[PDB]
Amino acid sequence: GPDPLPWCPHLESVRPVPAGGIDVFQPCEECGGEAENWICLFCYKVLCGRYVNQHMVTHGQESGHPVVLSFADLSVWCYACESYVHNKVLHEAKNAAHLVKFGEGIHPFN
Ligand code: NI
Ligand code: NI
Ligand SMILES: [Zn+2]
Ligand SMILES: [Zn+2]
Ligand SMILES: [Zn+2]
Repeated sequence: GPDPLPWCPHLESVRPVPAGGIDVFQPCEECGGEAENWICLFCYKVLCGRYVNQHMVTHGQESGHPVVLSFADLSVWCYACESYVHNKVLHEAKNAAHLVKFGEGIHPFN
């Protein structure tokens, strides 16, 4: 991706990863779209991206939850900043998604 912001003012809208973790195989909760899905890092709803039916950007506006994670490449987008963001706050969510997607953590045990 492009060089992300190292921080943004919306990182408080990043909540703990739920007990069930981040399952990258979930389709869009609104249209059932199978690919290009994103997960909201506030409420962990799974909705399609801008290349599908724009359900995540709609949710982001209606809820005021601006920080979302991509199932396709595990990048994190902020709607309020209109930018990719990378910060330690996002480490847990990126690792949880990587664990389901690739069967191991970002830094596996030796
Ligand atoms: Ni990092
Ligand atoms: Ni990896
Ligand atoms: Zn949300
Ligand atoms: Zn959708
Ligand atoms: Zn932001």
